[PDB]
Amino acid sequence: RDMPLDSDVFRVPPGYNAPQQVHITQGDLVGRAMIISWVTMDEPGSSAVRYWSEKNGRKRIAKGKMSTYRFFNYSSGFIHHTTIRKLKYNTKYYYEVGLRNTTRRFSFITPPQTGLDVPYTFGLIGDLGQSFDSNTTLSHYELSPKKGQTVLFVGDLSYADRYPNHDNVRWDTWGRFTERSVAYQPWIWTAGNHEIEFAPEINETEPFKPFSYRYHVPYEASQSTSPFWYSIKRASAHIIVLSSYSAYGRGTPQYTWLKKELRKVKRSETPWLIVLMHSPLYNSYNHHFMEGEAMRTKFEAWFVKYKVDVVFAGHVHAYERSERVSNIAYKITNGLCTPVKDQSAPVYITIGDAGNYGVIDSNMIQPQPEYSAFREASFGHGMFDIKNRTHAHFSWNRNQDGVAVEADSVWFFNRHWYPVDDST
Amino acid sequence: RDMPLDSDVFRVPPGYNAPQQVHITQGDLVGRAMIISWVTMDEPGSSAVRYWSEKNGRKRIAKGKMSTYRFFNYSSGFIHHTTIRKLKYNTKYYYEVGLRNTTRRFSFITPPQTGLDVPYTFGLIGDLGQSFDSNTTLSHYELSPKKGQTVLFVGDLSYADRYPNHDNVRWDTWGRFTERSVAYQPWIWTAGNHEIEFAPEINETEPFKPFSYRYHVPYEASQSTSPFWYSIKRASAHIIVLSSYSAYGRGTPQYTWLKKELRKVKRSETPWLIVLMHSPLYNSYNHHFMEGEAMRTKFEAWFVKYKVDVVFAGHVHAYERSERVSNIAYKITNGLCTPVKDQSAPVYITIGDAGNYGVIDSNMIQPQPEYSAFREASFGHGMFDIKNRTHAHFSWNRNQDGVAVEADSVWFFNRHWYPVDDST
Ligand SMILES: *[C@@H]1O[C@H](CO)[C@@H](O)[C@H](O)[C@H]1NC(C)=O
Ligand SMILES: *[C@@H]1O[C@H](CO)[C@@H](O)[C@H](O)[C@H]1NC(C)=O
Ligand SMILES: *[C@@H]1O[C@H](CO)[C@@H](O)[C@H](O)[C@H]1NC(C)=O
Ligand SMILES: *[C@@H]1O[C@H](CO)[C@@H](O)[C@H](O)[C@H]1NC(C)=O
Ligand SMILES: *[C@@H]1O[C@H](CO)[C@@H](O)[C@H](O)[C@H]1NC(C)=O
Ligand SMILES: *[C@@H]1O[C@H](CO)[C@@H](O)[C@H](O)[C@H]1NC(C)=O
Ligand SMILES: *[C@H]1O[C@H](CO)[C@@H](O)[C@H](O)[C@H]1NC(C)=O
Ligand SMILES: *[C@H]1O[C@H](CO)[C@@H](O)[C@H](O)[C@H]1NC(C)=O
Ligand SMILES: [F-]
Ligand SMILES: [F-]
Ligand SMILES: [Fe+3]
Ligand SMILES: [Fe+3]
Ligand code: NA
Ligand code: NA
Ligand code: NA
Ligand code: NA
Ligand code: NA
Ligand code: NA
Ligand SMILES: [Zn+2]
Ligand SMILES: [Zn+2]
Repeated sequence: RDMPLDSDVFRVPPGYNAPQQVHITQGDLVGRAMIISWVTMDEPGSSAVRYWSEKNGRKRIAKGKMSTYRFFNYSSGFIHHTTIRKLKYNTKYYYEVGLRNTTRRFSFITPPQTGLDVPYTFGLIGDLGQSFDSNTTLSHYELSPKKGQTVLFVGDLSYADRYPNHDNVRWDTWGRFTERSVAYQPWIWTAGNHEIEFAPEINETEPFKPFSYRYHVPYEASQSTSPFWYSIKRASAHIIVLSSYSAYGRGTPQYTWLKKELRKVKRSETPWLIVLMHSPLYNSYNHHFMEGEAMRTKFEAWFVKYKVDVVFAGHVHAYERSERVSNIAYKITNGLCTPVKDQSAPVYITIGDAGNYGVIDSNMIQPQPEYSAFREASFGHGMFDIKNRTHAHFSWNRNQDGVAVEADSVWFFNRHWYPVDDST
Repeated sequence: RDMPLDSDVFRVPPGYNAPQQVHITQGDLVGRAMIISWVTMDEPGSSAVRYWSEKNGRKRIAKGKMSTYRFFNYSSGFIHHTTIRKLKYNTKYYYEVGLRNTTRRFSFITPPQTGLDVPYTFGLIGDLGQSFDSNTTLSHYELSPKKGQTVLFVGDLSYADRYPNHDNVRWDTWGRFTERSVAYQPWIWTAGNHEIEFAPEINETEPFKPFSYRYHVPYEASQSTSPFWYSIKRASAHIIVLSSYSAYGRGTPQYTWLKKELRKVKRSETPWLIVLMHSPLYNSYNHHFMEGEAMRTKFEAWFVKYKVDVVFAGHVHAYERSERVSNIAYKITNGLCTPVKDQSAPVYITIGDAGNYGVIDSNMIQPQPEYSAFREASFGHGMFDIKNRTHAHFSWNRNQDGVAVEADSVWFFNRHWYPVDDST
């Protein structure tokens, strides 16, 4: 089901050393920066990025860094990463890449300054891959009636690791394919199990190697010491990104960072507290059932204590929306091991149904558990539309439907500013 | 309670560039190799080690590597690691270090070839530290009527991380302190939370940095890609070392390694399957209560399926021995969350009461849970004395009793060669 190499979506842009696989993401904590990334295949080229606003058309230049890597018998092209800083809020900018030779121009609109009642619409995509279904999902995100301004990617990008020797060529195709979206609006990356790429058989033992080279994140901005876990603030949301396949035992770097980070969250500045992770803590599907238990025992109580609004995960190739529940009262022998309704707990949503390599997870645990509000084995994507400090409307759009149809939609009542029961 | 710097046990060996902090560990998979480690403070010196059999007085030389590191404003002396290989079984060997200038001689006895009924006695020490209690525990072990032939260290070594800026000098003192034992018999290293040393405040973001530089392990011998988890075979035991503070999520390096390692175990060759980890999966004490839950969800079922004989851990500053139980039938809503008797399960023992910095954990969950067979808050060490392929004798010696007293002692009946109920 994977799209052939000659497909139009994997078309290489014309012109000598023409920049390709162009993508961007927030480059600082508050939204005044952006990391611009792209690859050149003919030669190193320049890492300089020329930019300017639509209004204050003063053209400026930012220098970046170039790098390369090798996997098996695969050798990458020239990967460029450049950060544009001190940008003005809510203003459109134009940026050009490939100044040395063939130049290409794109644009993006910085988010508005963070604040209590700042509206913003987040796209939710997980386990995209590069199958025909992946193309449909992405198209639906773009043609969505509601204008998505940033994508929160829950993990599992290209699925190159399914090819022989993980044929990283499939990483480059994925970059050209998603360019039509990521180059114009930021995607906040989460690391999934397909990015680990631990392959001892072929002497490739550095976890997340290809992914980490191709996709950078502003982790130092939140005092994290690893790109696999970090935080950013955008508009009225505080987004926390975690790594399911990194150490999370007590005292470990990720564990320690998260504990301190939850303490720095200010619901007065960013009322919507969102958490991303690849593997779902709540999942009633057969596939990967209970794989989220470990991390759950570790962080669930914290999510409840700090009343996180939502937790988005992927991994399971389907869709699921839980009720607000918790299972934090277990003590080995007290028998309290059943999830109970907890209005202080976040809703857990799994949206790893963007397409992957074309397979869907339909085998579900039966009967549907009480903690599971809604579930369905269809390809699709989601949208978290923040209206204000009290309301956020989440909707799920299926690939079999019209780009404007919402097979499932719910209103989120902020755990901090609107303590009302938003159950369905 | 930590012993003062001028303590006799921290004395520095005389002579220019005299080798100090000498220690050894198995250097291969089966026991025909040994890693010799030591530090020189006055100058780099030579990494060559001269060794010879007590029988075959032929003196040979093994070349090694030297390294150094810095923590904060601390600069280490010169660290040497040299592996002596192709040794003969069950034979006494003499080795000398510091050949360049001041030389020091020591010895060790290679274990006998691996076999079904090969007897061997392993000492168990966890969370030693360097307080006076630490000195007492080490004394008892050296004076044990039953001589220990190899120590299985279950994590938390020097506790230097408790000093300002983790004053790494406390790593050097611990090195001299433990020498009187580790330089003659190998100690099998397990990494605990005090080795993590994650200190972002002073730009020390590399987990296990000091520990990984000072203590090496033959991790590649078992095809592991990290020194924090590995396996070795000694006599009639197959030992698996795990990292409580490394990633263990499905698909991670450690997770994958263990899954395959277990498949390579051969009970027809090494009948005793022993697992070491720092954080206990079963712990009825208040301190660190339920910290091992995450790893348990991940590996408990594997331990039961492969019928591990024993699992040793530390972390809790006390002693505990559990019944053979398993808590692997939980499915979120089926209500099966109570540990039950399971003869396929290993016994879980907490033995992190070697002394640490002089504090003991006496507060425990009341009443004592069914899964807990024996628990007591006293400083001490354990002894796992393997007799045959079918019998092994474990004993716990407290620091307040005579060196040959056994406050707790039980016979272990091999899960593969003598599966009889050994409850207490
Ligand atoms: C890597 O090896 C495969 C076959 O093992 C081969 O088809 C492929 O072309 C090699 N990669 C390159 C581009 O050298
Ligand atoms: C492409 O750009 C590089 C930038 O240094 C330059 O050296 C090279 O001459 C250019 N190629 C041509 C001749 O078009
Ligand atoms: C992918 O979808 C886009 C937009 O709908 C379309 O233009 C393109 O032809 C599709 N490519 C493939 C290979 O289906
Ligand atoms: C937030 O927006 C919703 C519209 O979706 C509206 O009904 C609600 O009254 C607003 N709440 C506040 C705090 O103004
Ligand atoms: C290291 O720095 C500390 C202050 O943080 C100071 O008290 C100590 O004397 C210094 N020691 C060394 C090794 O210079
Ligand atoms: C000490 O040994 C080193 C290592 O070979 C040598 O370079 C140096 O000259 C020696 N000095 C003394 C005091 O023996
Ligand atoms: C502890 O170690 C041995 C115990 O036999 C003894 O020789 C030594 O003096 C003691 N050291 C300290 C400082 O307690
Ligand atoms: C080993 O010794 C124990 C106790 O002496 C005995 O009960 C057991 O049967 C023996 N096992 C073998 C295989 O010799
Ligand atoms: F997946
Ligand atoms: F500890
Ligand atoms: Fe996936
Ligand atoms: Fe300890
Ligand atoms: Na799978
Ligand atoms: Na699977
Ligand atoms: Na998968
Ligand atoms: Na504590
Ligand atoms: Na503590
Ligand atoms: Na501790
Ligand atoms: Zn996944
Ligand atoms: Zn510990």
